[PDB]
Amino acid sequence: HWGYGKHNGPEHWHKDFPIAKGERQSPVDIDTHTAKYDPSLKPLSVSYDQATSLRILNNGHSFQVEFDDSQDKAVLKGGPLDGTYRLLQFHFHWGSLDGQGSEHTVDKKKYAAELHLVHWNTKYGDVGKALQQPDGLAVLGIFLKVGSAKPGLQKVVDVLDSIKTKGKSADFTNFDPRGLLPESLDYWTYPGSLTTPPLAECVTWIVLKEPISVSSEQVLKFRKLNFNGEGEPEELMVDNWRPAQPLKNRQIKASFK
Ligand SMILES: COC(=O)c1cc(S(N)(=O)=O)c(SC2CCCCC2)cc1Cl
Ligand SMILES: [Zn+2]
Repeated sequence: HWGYGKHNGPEHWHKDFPIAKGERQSPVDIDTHTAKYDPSLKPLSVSYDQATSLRILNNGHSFQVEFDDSQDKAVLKGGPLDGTYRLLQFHFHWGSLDGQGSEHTVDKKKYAAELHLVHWNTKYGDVGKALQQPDGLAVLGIFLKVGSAKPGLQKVVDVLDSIKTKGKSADFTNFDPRGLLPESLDYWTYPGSLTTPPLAECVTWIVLKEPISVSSEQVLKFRKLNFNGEGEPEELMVDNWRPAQPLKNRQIKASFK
């Protein structure tokens, strides 16, 4: 029963998940002037050469490209991380209009959408155990702006009409997430949480500075998805983003400048 509407949206989540008002919630606004360059941070290692996408899916909140995470194929390491984090799935957050949609903001700027590639720390064995640890998950976040198309996104947009509705999936083998990355791996990082219930405070966030471009047609296909199942009053899947939360006692670190 939680979602993105007036009566079940982000302002209400704390009734079922009191950690919504915790000390390390996400997303946040990234004030770029205040983030400090940390010369001790390592370049991100994004090793996606052997990624096995299995499936794409309409979870009723967003859609997700899943991966086989039963072996170290697609992994994230370095940057702020200790150890190895296996890619589980990616999904997006986006707006009803191009001036909203991202979860993180940059100097209060909202982007049209935000891609999250979710990884879990292999030291904990499985994602359910990683959710219970302060360093269980690492989420790589990538902003999307509307301008030219992103050719590596097209295979995802073209299947969305087959998952219009919540609980639909389809094969999605051989999708290469390297196609969704911007040129630069410069990033901000801070300790936070899931941005959806249960809002567990288990995430090291790594937010890339460089957005990717997607076309207006591509994002229009995201906005044709539905939050409902096959069979209820139709409500378009838009504005499935949590606003920025209090930074509290946290420092955002920059990998550059
Ligand atoms: C609209 O947002 C979502 O649909 C969503 C958003 C998140 S986020 N923003 O990463 O907190 C997760 S993370 C989830 C992935 C499966 C393993 C446990 C954590 C999964 C989902 Cl499925
Ligand atoms: Zn997300």
